[PDB]
Amino acid sequence: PQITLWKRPLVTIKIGGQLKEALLDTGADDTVIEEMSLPGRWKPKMIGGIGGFIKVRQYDQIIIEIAGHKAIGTVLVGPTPVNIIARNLLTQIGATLNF
Amino acid sequence: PQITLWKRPLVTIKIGGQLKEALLDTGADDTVIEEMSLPGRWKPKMIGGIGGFIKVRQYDQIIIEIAGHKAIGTVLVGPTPVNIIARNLLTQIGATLNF
Ligand SMILES: O=C1N(Cc2ccc(CO)cc2)[C@H](Cc2ccccc2)[C@H](O)[C@@H](O)[C@@H](Cc2ccccc2)N1Cc1ccc(CO)cc1
Repeated sequence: PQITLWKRPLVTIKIGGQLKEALLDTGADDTVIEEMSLPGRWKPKMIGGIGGFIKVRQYDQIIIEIAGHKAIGTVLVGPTPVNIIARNLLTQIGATLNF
Repeated sequence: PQITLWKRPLVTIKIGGQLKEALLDTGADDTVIEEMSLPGRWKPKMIGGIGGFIKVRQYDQIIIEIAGHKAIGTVLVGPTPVNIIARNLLTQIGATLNF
């Protein structure tokens, strides 16, 4: 689809079989999700935002459906008010910005 | 243009006669710019992201030229580590997400 920005660009995602709401965010590099259980090992990762840096958990090759499109890639787990789908997965489902 | 997301969508802007680099971010509500002077009245505001909250000055009716596209609206000024062009001005320039 085409998504205007008068409202937050919120979509449904499916992960570990659960439907969740998420934000499409072109300012973030790697997807970040609220605490949940994910399979396999994780690795530490530093992410910087508006207030500074934080430590989160990095999981690789996680399967996720975004607005009905299939993606597999890195998901970070850490403290956020909402799930953030970032450039890493937005590129996999062919999203681009247009103006 | 059409902006792919293989890399940070960085664009050149002009604000208060100054040229700057800024990030186009569909995930933010309000535009945030690194400390600078702007004319007019302003009110205090707190904004919060990954890493915490920061104090900003909120200026209204500020004009910004974004990659050659003029736009007007609210600009938050404060110690952000990156300039962020948010939905309040992305809508004005007609930007959409497409996939
Ligand atoms: O920290 C924010 N990151 C940081 C960030 C960086 C890296 C990752 C994963 O790689 C994820 C998130 C982005 C903007 C930004 C880019 C570069 C440097 C600093 C900031 C994001 O793109 C924006 O959506 C919100 C995401 C956010 C939303 C709420 C709570 C936590 C996370 N922010 C915070 C923000 C809040 C208000 C406004 C003004 O409305 C602007 C920014």
